Amino acid sequence: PNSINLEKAAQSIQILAVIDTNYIKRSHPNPSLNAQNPTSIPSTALFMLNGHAPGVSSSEGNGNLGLKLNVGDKVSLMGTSLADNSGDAALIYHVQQYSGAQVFAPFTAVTIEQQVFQAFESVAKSAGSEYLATSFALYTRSQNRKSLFGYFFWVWQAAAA
Amino acid sequence: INLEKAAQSIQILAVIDTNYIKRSHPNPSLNAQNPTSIPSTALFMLNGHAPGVSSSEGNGNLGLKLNVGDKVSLMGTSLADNSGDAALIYHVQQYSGAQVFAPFTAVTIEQAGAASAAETPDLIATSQVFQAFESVAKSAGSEYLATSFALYTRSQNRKSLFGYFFWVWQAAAA
Amino acid sequence: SINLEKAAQSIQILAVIDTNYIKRSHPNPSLNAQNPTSIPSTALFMLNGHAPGVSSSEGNGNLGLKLNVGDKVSLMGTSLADNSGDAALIYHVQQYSGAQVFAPFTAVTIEQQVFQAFESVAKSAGSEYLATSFALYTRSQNRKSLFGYFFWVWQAAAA
Amino acid sequence: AMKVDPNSINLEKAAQSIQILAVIDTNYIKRSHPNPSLNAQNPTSIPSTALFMLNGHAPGVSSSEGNGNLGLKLNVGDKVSLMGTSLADNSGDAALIYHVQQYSGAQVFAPFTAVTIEQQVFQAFESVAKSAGSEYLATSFALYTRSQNRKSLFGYFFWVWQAAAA
Amino acid sequence: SINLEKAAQSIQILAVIDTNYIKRSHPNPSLNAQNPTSIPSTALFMLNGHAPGVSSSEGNGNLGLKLNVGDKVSLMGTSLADNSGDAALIYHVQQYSGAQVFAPFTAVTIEQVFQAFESVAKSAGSEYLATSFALYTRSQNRKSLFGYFFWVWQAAAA
Amino acid sequence: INLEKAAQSIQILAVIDTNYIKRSHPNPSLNAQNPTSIPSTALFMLNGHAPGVSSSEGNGNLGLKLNVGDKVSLMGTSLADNSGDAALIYHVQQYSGAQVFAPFTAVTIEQVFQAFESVAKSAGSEYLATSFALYTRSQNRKSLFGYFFWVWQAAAA
Repeated sequence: PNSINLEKAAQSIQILAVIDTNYIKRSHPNPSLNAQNPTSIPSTALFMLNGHAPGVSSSEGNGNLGLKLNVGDKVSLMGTSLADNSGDAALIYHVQQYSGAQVFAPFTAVTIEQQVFQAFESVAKSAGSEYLATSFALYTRSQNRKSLFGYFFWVWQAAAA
Repeated sequence: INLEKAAQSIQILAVIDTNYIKRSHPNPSLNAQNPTSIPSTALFMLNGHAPGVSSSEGNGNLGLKLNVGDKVSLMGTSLADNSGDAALIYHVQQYSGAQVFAPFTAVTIEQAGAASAAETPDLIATSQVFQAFESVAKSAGSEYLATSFALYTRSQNRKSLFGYFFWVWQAAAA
Repeated sequence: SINLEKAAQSIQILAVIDTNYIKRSHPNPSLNAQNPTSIPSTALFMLNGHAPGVSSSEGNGNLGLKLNVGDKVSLMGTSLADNSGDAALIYHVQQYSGAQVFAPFTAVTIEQQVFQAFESVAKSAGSEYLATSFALYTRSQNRKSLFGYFFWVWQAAAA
Repeated sequence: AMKVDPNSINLEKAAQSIQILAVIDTNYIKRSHPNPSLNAQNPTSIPSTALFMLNGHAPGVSSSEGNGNLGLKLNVGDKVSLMGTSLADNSGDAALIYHVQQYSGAQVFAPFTAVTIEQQVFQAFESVAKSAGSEYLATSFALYTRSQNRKSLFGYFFWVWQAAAA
Repeated sequence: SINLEKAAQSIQILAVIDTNYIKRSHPNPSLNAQNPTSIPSTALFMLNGHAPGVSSSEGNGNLGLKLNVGDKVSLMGTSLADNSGDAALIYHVQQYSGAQVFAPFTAVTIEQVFQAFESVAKSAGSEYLATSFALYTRSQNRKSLFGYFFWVWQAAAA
Repeated sequence: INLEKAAQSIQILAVIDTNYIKRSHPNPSLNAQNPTSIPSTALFMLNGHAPGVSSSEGNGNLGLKLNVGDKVSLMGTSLADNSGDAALIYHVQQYSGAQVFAPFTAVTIEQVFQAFESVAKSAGSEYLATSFALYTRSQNRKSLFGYFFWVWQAAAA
């Protein structure tokens, strides 16, 4: 009973934010064109997903995520549209603390080329609850050419133990 | 990056299945200082959306998560919107946990007069005084709140006390 | 042979509308009641009382109501602040898709302050999507003003 | 007291184009299905818990958002367009759909058509909900791994999801 | 020409009944097994194992099972303390509303003695099923009838 | 004003999909001191309703929120109620977070069952690991398939 050992390792968790760009376009017709002042959108406009691991849980689907993980766990966030950034493109450019404890280290952008991808990576360094704000640019495409629609952010919630 | 974080004002509605209560609690307390416990299964709680605010929409427990600073305003009604049986909140208090919310304040709201005829479909039938219970999140952590309400039944164009009841719900602030 | 005593249920349905969300996302809506503005089910919440053989996705704007053939329903609508500031008032319910599970809805007035409910009975088996139209008023200086006319589409099935 | 005619409330119902994204937890599949099929006409079954499905909102459209089974409810006349990706958006491992077919129930959907979308090349699998009823669909996909930047086929898999139209 | 090798699935379903909630909310229940007292689906949870083309609302007392025509089901019931204290024992399953998706159920005895209620989805459509059970309380190393109850749950086959 | 708040006794049932485990983890630990990790996806956790208690009913992770002072009693079983294959909990211990719960005690209930009981004695959030043995029904005998653990989440206020 005091001889049961449990292998306990740091997890590496992939998170994908899936954004309903059509919905956003419809509900925010005149958004910010300043990336330093992004337009707040509600969490109803997107979906967040993550892979399972021991000690990790979430409200899968919810744009809020409600992630609970272990101190020590690494996270990697990417964003895309419902058509996987094939038409409109939703492209995250920053992740920052919004409320609560500094659970996560400052996020680092990492590029992955081949199509260029970008993930935003951190580690749960402290126990607590934290709300994160993630900013993204939304582009449309017309003559097979991207054009900026606006800059937006949403807030999501995480906790580590 | 400027996010312009500001204190939100969240409206919360508790919708109580009064028929269910009356069937499951046929002999409840008639002393308002000693309300009858009901499960959160007997009601539903809803709240409006805001950045950094989430909940278990529909569940009587709510599971509200919001920002220190956010204001909340709580009202209660029945599944028939207090048109027959009425469920009327008279108190909110801390049940467990940190005092995340300030003690609540009852505020009286007078319903507006009607819109002009040009603005009202004839298809609509439309005096009420309402009460809401306001607070603000002021400390980080987790709190369980007890909300006590009077259940009145409609007898013949007249209300009669059925009983006093309370449920517990859960909230947290960051 | 066991006797369950199945009989018709009477289900109360409450639609709770996030009027502040609507006003923000549909700033120039329809002012024609014969032509309401579509809103997504994310902008409201639907609730119903429990009963034998009735289920739903409680709190979802779509409801996904599953009930018995023979069951009565009574629908009402209000805002998150219980129509005390902004007000959301149902004025019509109609078939949008699917089978004619429900009889045509009929408005009922309920006296003292004045309320209205929209009632029907599930007379056939199958799946039906229903559109509910409502007027949204804002309140300014103890007076109401029309903001716009909207509709949402919800889903129901009877067995 | 403005007259509203209850018999001409017009909702302007139109067919919706629903975009659906399947997000596959490829790391889970590799661990839990270490000996998959390498024959694409005989893909290996995976549980709907291995993946998430998401769809855009529209009137009369609903789903269990996030769930791999979807439980999609839509209008007869609507068009679905399905794409597939991993949790890392196919940047490392990649999950690529190659077929969608009827698995059980009514023929709600016409046979799906693969459509190319260009200016990376992207493919979506599209169909119109042509009849009322309930159908379960099987979607087959290839999972390719990258180890040390070497891309190879890991296996062919399929999951089943559910949809209904009225 | 893709072969899915579709096969009939055998789904295990477990109904877990919150017997304390029931006892406190139904002080005078039916004592006649032919007239069981209806309980709300909020009073229990239903669980099932996963399989291709099988889904449910996992944990909800109504279940919302969607399965394939040809799939078999086996239902068992137990309390939150696995029938070690209060016991919930199913004794019948029957059609409440809807189509005859499932054949009449067969009680099967398993050996320390359990009973399962088995059937097969023989027809496409939507069915509501009523499951009746006996709730017994544990007194002093002794079990006594508290009452007879049923709940209604929902299933569909395609 | 007076709510007569009472300490609650919460029964928790873990229902393990033994067929899923067998398929997913064909070569598990045969050493009970060193159980094999499984995803909370392979099981379901449920608990009784009570004031101040909530959970994500069904999820293998539970996400239980209860009150300091509340007792928990945990039992485990298969989707066939341990009538064929059997899943039998033999240990519960802290995995992560605050020590919200006292050490768990096994209690025998008399055909013979075992429960694992604790009380929430401090406020905070704790992850717990629960270990169990999975046995398969040979004919009318039991054979050991493997030892496993899953991780679930609880919080007290």
